[PDB]
Amino acid sequence: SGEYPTVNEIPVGEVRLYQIADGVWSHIATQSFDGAVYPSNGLIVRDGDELLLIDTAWGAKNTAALLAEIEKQIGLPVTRAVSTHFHDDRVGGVDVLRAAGVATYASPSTRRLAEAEGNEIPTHSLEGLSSSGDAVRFGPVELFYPGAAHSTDNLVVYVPSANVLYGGCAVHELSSTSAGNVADADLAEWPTSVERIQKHYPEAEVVIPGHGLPGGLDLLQHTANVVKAHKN
Ligand SMILES: C[C@@H](OCc1ccc(CN)cc1)c1cccc2c(-c3ccc(CS(C)(=O)=O)c(Cl)c3)c(C(=O)O)[nH]c12
Ligand SMILES: [Zn+2]
Ligand SMILES: [Zn+2]
Repeated sequence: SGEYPTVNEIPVGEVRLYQIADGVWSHIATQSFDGAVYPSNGLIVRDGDELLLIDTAWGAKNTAALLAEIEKQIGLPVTRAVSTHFHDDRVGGVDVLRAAGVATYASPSTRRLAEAEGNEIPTHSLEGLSSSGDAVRFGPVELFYPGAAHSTDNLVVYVPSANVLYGGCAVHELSSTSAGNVADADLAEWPTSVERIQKHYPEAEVVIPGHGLPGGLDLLQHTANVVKAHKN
């Protein structure tokens, strides 16, 4: 009823949308992994009379439910999707998207990692993102590679029309007490990658983490703090 949704509002298999700004929504879904339930976020950005999707809803059935929720709430076709790293909360559901007419994209690094790990593989490679600090335009967003953080391939997304920074899993919510699932992370480089984000997007008004509640720019410093303390 208006607050940002959590798993207590989200049974696994259902998807909620949250209006972030004009033409910008997040999507929220829940999934089970290793016997615990987690929320995760993605982004939807209006692209004229089409929509750009950032990240799947963490699984095939969740992603089908996402498409249905978008049709119900927005009613514009999703034509393209970008996955911001290779984990299942970002690419699980790419096969559903591809069978629903959505062109799927990721960096070559993400595509290689997804293939090697047995995850679903976006169709199209996003060049121009292989060096930290690189940025490219993709419809109504800018894609930015900050360096290794949560994963070596993690991308962040900026919506310039709304000053919305979608950090993905390189950015944690303010309530977080540890750095999440760090299996594929680089804890030593992560603060430097966050500093790159802070320098590149000083005018961000909303910052959206890969999991949990949006806030402001403080999410970036908080992330650096929790990662430095985790490394210790
Ligand atoms: C999809 C998968 O990604 C990793 C993965 C690890 C190993 C393997 C098998 N090699 C596959 C995938 C995944 C699976 C399960 C959980 C996560 C989390 C996660 C996010 C937040 C918190 C709360 S907090 C900041 O700690 O307060 C916690 Cl506990 C965990 C994150 C995240 O941090 O982005 N990702 C998760
Ligand atoms: Zn991840
Ligand atoms: Zn994640």
